[PDB]
Amino acid sequence: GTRTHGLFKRLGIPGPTPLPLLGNVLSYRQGLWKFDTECYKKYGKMWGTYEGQLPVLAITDPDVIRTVLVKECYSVFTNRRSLGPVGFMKSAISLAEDEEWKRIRSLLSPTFTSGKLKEMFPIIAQYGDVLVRNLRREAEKGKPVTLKDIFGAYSMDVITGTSFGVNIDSLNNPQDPFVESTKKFLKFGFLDPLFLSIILFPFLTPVFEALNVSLFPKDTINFLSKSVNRMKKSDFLQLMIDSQKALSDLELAAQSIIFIFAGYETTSSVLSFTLYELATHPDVQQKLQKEIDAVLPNKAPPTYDAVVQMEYLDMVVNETLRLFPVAIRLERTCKKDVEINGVFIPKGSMVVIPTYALHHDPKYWTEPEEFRPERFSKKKDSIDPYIYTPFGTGPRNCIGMRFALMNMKLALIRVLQNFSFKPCKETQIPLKLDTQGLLQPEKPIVLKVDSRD
Ligand code: HEM
Repeated sequence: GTRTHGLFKRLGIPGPTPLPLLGNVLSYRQGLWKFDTECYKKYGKMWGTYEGQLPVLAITDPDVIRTVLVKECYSVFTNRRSLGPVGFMKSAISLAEDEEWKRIRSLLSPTFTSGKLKEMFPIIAQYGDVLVRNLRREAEKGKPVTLKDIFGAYSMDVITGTSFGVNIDSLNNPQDPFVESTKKFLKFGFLDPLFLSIILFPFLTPVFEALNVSLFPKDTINFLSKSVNRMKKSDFLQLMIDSQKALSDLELAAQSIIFIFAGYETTSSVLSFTLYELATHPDVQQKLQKEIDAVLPNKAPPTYDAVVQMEYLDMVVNETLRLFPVAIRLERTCKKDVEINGVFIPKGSMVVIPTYALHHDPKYWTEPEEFRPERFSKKKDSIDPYIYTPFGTGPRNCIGMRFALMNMKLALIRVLQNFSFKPCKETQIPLKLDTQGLLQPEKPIVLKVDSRD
């Protein structure tokens, strides 16, 4: 297993020497965020690695990133990582490819406009009541609060409510079938010999597909797919039903499932990261509460234009996503041979935009390890959209981005209206990141939560 391991050597592209069969995969064990940053430091603008035999080209030049993510998205860099064994979930928008992706993305676009988001605002804001009640019971407990329990439950509640209109109280119904099924999405493929064998030996994917082996939790997929069909007999779901070029009843089920998959852990982790930064920066937290109280005096309920016009809240969310871009990197496959900034790259190679590394780059951000929301003041020069990519850029960016920001802002408004967050002896400071999957802390974020009354 070395046939491709001379590619970058031959092209002159720097990078860490791969091992036979494994490639550079052993360097993932410290975390992809750490590997990308150390490679950037060591090799510069562009470096090559191998996932088994698969060549991987990382690029950090904003102009080359623009060509990959926008200019040649339809012609060359249309799809992400080559598809693992996923069964009918291949129809999910995030896993679909080429013409099928273009159609599905186009059918779902009316669902994610800013106009539809303004309509669904009351359906989203209503989950703030449960959130505050849950956190109150934990705050009035006089003990540190494990944030991920509170905000994981909120993240699940909102994405499921906006999906199906079912108001589950995740935190208070641990044995609800929706709750237990969805939690299987956490730690997606952690140390699983199946995921690793797929990465090293991508030719095994059609074998596992033929055996009904899926990277997803089968029992979760089946429950959610069957749950979708029974409700159609009797919302994101309602928008897709009305749109029925057709969106088949299996394609529609794939979207319902993938929205929950994409929005659940991401929103939860970012929320918890945000409150860590506010607990460790009281002055930021107090400035934000000052702005919230000036817009919504006497804990007034949030409205749409009030959320959109909170500048410092927007800066705080953006600075949190700079420090903690939970997807770590963007990935595209060369569906044919392509020249990328003078480099001839073979068909099937992967191109990586190392979001985390570029977000912590001292060449673009002064004091890059510091939490400074003022970076995102609209008075300052615009932020290069190819350096700052927590949601990606171009035709294949995060379709739920607007919704995810709105959800997180509504959560942060309601808890900060009622509570203050400070560290305790059990708080890990500095926070250390995990080494697997989406960005999350090595130890669960715990904080002291005090009510403002
Ligand atoms: C803070 C929370 C979230 C973060 C950080 C996030 C981040 C991302 C990122 C980085 C991508 C990859 C885009 C690219 O490759 O350029 C992505 C894709 C996607 N996200 Fe999100 N996302 C979040 C919440 C959501 C939510 C709530 C939804 C669903 C409503 C969602 C649905 C998707 C979908 C469907 C894609 C695939 C897009 C496609 O291939 O057409 N995300 N997200």
